Amino acid sequence: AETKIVVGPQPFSVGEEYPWLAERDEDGAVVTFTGKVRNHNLGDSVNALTLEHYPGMTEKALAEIVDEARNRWPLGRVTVIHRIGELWPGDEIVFVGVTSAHRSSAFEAGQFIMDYLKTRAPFWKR
Amino acid sequence: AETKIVVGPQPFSVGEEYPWLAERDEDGAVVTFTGKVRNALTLEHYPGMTEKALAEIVDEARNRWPLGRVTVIHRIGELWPGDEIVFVGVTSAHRSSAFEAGQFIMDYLKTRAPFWKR
Ligand code: NA
Repeated sequence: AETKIVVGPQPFSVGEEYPWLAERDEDGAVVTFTGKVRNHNLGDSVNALTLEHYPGMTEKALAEIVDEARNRWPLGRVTVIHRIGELWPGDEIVFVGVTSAHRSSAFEAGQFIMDYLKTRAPFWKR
Repeated sequence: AETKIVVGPQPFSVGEEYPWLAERDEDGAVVTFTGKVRNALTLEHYPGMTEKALAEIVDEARNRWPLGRVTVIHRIGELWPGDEIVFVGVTSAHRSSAFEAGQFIMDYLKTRAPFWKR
């Protein structure tokens, strides 16, 4: 069961990520989450969200969240992508994909990974 | 917000369905589920009534959670291992809303919807 972890400034495309994620026949249940910049992430009028990461450490922390999810649920392929840089309301900034034999596992793991990425993975906002 | 409901034998592509599901800025959280076939399973449905039933299950979801766009697609006909047979796409501005609604639609679609094996 492969894991893909990428962090960078470029737009990602779910259509380009999904086929790898869902490739394996034994991965019968496929869950994705895409998170975009909200208008509440700003709240005032529109200036940009600027996100920075810590090269190496951010990806490590993401890797460790996925490992932890794999200790709790029987997961197949997992992808975690996080965009950084200057971002605006409506931009796709995070993608988590998880597979499993059971849908419950995929749903619960997908949520676990997002929850922990939001509270543990080191990013700096401004 | 709009609801897309499709039932038919044709393959779907998540990459083709996703941009519509995810178009609106207010729809800042996008959850999808895809179920695959785990010889030739033939899946049948109740023409008319199952589409109506999918529409009803989504409407009930909208009563419980603040959703934006939603897509439910289910395949019928001949199907083989590894074929993607069901796609449920739910959006919200809020993660727990979209995850709970996605799960609610799937549960009711695996225990109550009128699809069956021939
Ligand atoms: Na967008």
